[PDB]
Amino acid sequence: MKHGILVAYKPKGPTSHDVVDEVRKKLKTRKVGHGGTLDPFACGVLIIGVNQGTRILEFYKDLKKVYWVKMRLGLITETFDITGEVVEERECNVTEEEIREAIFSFVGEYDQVPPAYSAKKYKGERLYKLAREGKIINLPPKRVKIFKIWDVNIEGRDVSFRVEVSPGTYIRSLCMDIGYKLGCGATAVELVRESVGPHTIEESLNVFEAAPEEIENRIIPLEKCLEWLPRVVVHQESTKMILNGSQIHLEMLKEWDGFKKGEVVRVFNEEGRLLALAEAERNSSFLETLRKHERQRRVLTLRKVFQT
Ligand SMILES: [Mg+2]
Repeated sequence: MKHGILVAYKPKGPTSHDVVDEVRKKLKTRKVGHGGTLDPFACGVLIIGVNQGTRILEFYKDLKKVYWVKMRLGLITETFDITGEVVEERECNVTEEEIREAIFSFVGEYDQVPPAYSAKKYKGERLYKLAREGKIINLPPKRVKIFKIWDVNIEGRDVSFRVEVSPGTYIRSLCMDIGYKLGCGATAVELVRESVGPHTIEESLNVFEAAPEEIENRIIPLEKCLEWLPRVVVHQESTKMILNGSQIHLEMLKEWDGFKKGEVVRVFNEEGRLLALAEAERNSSFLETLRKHERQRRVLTLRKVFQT
């Protein structure tokens, strides 16, 4: 039984659940999951958890995401994307300097709301305006972070660029907001998630067109997951008691990696096996002080044990 993370590529068309169903179908395993959905009209990286590997999906959903988008100026649909019913089409005639100025104006954080806008009375603009101001109660705004925007390319009414954003941010919403800044609305016509954390689309695999062996042989084992995050290794001998309960104490450790208090670290054994994930009860620099003193207290508190 393999345990790990699978870097899948979702083609434009199918839903994220469809991808999980395909993987589930070919692997014939016991557990398959996903983290951080991708709209049907978009394509790109979709993290897939397999068996015990699903237990660490939350960490992947926290990673940053990088998208490459293409929006049409002067077009407004119901869903804010081409697959949406055209509800309005204004006229745009702004300069490339006005566009760029608007685009790069969103770098930072701004509280956005889900894509609404209807063609009905008291539901088009005005509603969008109020929601945005945090005045509508059924549409609470969310605080998002637009880390950086680059590779902007203005070709007529259509413009494209790349953005590194925090999870939970709607790319469709970002376009529309930019579209209103210019004063003529905008709609997403193309969307590709190029990366999630260090996992890239070039690295991804199309499970739909992949043979079972391919998919299986392509999972990243737990030992290789969560590459970032400090790693501490405990003497082999402590493998069993850790796999059961048992917190980790000073004398049980063999190799640090440097960590702060509340930080989370990966617990390996001498054989290279990932035993668990734990939270640091102490600093790290303070360990030398716990030693030098016959004091051997708890140093790491068990968070997730991988009883594989
Ligand atoms: Mg689901």
